Amino acid sequence: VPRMPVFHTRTIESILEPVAQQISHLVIMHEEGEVDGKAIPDLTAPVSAVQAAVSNLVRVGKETVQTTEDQILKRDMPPAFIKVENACTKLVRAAQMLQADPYSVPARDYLIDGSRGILSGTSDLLLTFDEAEVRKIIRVCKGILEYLTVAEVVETMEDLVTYTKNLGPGMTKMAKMIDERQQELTHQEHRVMLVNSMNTVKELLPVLISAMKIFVTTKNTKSQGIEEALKNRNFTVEKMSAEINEIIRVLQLTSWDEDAWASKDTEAMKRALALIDSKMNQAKGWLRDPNAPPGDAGEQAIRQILDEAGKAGELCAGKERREILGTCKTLGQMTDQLADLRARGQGATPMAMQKAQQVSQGLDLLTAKVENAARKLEAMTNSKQAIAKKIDAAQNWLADPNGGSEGEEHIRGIMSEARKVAELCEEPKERDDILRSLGEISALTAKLSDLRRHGKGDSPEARALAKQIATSLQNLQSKTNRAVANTRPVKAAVHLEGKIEQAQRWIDNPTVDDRGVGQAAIRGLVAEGRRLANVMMGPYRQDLLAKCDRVDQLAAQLADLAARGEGESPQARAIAAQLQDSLKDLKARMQEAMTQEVSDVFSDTTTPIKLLAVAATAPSDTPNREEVFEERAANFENHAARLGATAEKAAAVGTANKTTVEGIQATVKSARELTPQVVSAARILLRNPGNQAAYEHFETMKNQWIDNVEKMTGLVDEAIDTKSLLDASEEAIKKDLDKCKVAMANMQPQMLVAGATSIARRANRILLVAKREVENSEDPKFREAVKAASDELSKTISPMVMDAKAVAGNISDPGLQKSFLDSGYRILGAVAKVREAFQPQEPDFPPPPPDLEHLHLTPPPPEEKDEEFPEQKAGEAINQPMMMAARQLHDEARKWSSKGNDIIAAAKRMALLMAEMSRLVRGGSGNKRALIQCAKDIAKASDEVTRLAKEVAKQCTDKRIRTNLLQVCERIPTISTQLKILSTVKATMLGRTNISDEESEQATEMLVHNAQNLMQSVKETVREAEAASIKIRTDAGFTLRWVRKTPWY
Repeated sequence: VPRMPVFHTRTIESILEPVAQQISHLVIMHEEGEVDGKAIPDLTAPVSAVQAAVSNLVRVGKETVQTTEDQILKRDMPPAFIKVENACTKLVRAAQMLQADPYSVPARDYLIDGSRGILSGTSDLLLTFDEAEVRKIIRVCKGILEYLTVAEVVETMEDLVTYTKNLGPGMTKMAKMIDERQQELTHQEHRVMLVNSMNTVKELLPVLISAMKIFVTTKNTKSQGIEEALKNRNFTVEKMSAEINEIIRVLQLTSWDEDAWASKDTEAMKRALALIDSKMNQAKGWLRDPNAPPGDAGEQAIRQILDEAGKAGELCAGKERREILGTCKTLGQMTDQLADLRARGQGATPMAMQKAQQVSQGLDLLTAKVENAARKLEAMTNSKQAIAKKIDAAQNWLADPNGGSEGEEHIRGIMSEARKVAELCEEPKERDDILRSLGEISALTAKLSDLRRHGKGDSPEARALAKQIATSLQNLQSKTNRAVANTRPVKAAVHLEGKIEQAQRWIDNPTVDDRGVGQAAIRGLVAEGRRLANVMMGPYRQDLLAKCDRVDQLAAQLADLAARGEGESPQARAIAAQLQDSLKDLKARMQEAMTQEVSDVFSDTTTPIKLLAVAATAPSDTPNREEVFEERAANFENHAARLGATAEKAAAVGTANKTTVEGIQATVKSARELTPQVVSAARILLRNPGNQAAYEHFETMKNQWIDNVEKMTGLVDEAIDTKSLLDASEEAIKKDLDKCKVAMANMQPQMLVAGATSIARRANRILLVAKREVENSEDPKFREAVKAASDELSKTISPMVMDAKAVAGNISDPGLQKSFLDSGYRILGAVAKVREAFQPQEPDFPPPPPDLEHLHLTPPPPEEKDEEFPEQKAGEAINQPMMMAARQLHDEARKWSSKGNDIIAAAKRMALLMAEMSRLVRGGSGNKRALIQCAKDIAKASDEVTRLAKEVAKQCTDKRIRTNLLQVCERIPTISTQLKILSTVKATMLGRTNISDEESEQATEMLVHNAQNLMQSVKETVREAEAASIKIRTDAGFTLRWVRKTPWY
């Protein structure tokens, strides 16, 4: 064994960095001898630099084993002191033997083996320190989980002040321990998970204190809301403990998070199940009354459930999945069959009644098929995570602690999570492997447990079975994680811009055989089609579903066509000009449909919250005390879910990049969980008015909710770009005013307030849209124009409240209609002034000037430069997705010109190097010097990109894209230095000296995932750099040349 060279911290970044530089000298001069110049000079000098850093490190560790009391430190530090102090001598011995004879051939095996021991050994030593460092935090977090468990056990005010007095100092120490950690990590995304997870611990601290204030007031003076009180603390203590466990999950990370996928897709099931339950009332309603009309708020509701369940299914399973989408088409055709015969014939016959009842029977059964899938997918995560937590502590039992009292809870405790994964995982076949591997372990554990109570243990039979278990425990553990992974992961699709490129790769180029899903991007677009169609009406449905159907037709024109081998030929050239321009017009209609969808939905933002306050805030009931409030709270949920839903919609359909889409998501997730807690708070705190908590704690939960909804509208506009947004809101205010202008004499009571309600929150919301762009950009001139038309908006909004509110009790015409329509077009003009603000105020559009070059009667330089790269140069052995990443970078880079833009140059070079490197991973067997220099060129080449990426950002004047550029390129230096070290590790490897086939294949997969992160990260930096060069202000430091490439140049 050898599990991993880890580069995850800053302390560990600067020690492994220089160490690979040391062995680098030793590695190139090694191969040099074999080919022609057998010349291995005084190796004492370079070996003195190595010993320098290695000695400083073993001194700290030897002192640690005599002072820390942790035994895992005791069983893992010696091994770290082992290959390090042994391998350092091995190479030191070649310094002395090659001194006499520089040709010692057996010493060449001594040189490559000791060099692998510098990396193996130094790594292992730095992880043993870091693992204990984390354990300090893990023990403290475990301490938090235990104290929350005793939360509901506390009953009195006196005991609450004591509880706050112990959980307060404890939360403040976990605060500081988390702060030390992120400041030290290397992976920018792990810092984002830690900060976000703690931020939720912080928003949950109010909620905890306010839930214990309700429990005391409810135990001394008990009111109808005793049940709900237990429920408010329960939503806090569960969410709090779920965040603590997540934090502990992040803290033990080396590569990236596979488990992240699991709990995120589990979260997708959650918000899909809530959307479905919100419209199951409209679903049954339509099926009940034989002919309670069509396609209106009825048919649309049932078809919406089948689309939302359709999403669940595609991220569900394999055979189980074929039943979810299988039951969607069976209930899909059946629900529309009742929409054909009952809408046309309109005849409620014995069949139409028994068929519509077989549709609802299935709709609820399909609710149970998605629910059981959500129970499992979540239960598969929870069972896996609790194992990883107990594996390291339970391992301190199998390795000879002759006297394991409660260590019995580790195996058996872990064994429990084993059979859970058996039943929870379908596909009865690997379920059987889980149970047979469980029962053979179960017998082996019974052998030792019997021997423990009788004595023995320190004997040849007791030890052979003690080691036989530990080895078959990791085989049961890998089979357990092969239960969650082998079975049901369909991978990556988050945002549109990436999905467009993901599908553009497999389509425009038969570069097939990497089973991720660009073909599920196609599937992703079909999904974004169905949902956007069912929440809208007639004409739109025809044009939108035209695109969707044509996308499947032209895309399938590849599945069966060029899969056998046709096309770059006229067939592929035909789908490439139509599929490429179809998705262009598909996303265009999707975003134009969303833009209008987000204008009409988020208008109000704030209607429910107030309507809940006049109820319990407003006692002295004349109508039905409850009934009125209870149906008003039903209007708060129904509309809150409508905002929630509308929100991820825009999340998965706009320009939100990799970080904004995941934001909106978690925004809606906390929001949907808090939506019931808002209504639940009103119950207890508005049944009995007058209490102190009645308006205190009710206002506290209200605020915590608006805190998520304020941030909602924020993340939402960072995706559907202002310019377009304003159009949909513009035309929609105009048509909502004209509806009030015609309603002007006839029906007026509240048809005028409704018209005064729209312009109210509509124009006030455009004032928010503007105030954001202003604080989101410098640009002195632009900042003025926008604030200029913003001042003409407010000066119009006020007078429109007065003019139209006096028309309530309507007077003549020369006073009502002419006064509010003179101020009415004052709105359409102040708003049109805001529009001119966003459209380039620099020289207008009269520049058509043709050059009519007439001559009769009787040049350009750039021409020379740009490279290309091979396909099928040398690779028929194993995995070359490294070349697939190299082609992803070049295909984007070549789009632009090279001169006057070293960023573009450096990037093209970075793909060429990555190509060479993809050929040196299988062959080589002597090409070690070349692999070393290859990663030194990409490292220096990435230093160029990062230098100029930092500069471009400094000159751009649009905070959003500025911080998004800096961030996406800020992880380039760390990712490139990680490629230098991981390249020197493979340098010494790919040999014949005790070639561990798993260690050479493991170093390959880390040099591959580390090369994927890099080529994908520079690709992104180029696009974000080009966008940043659009807004460069009058005094701009500098501007690079950005021009596209055709036969022009």
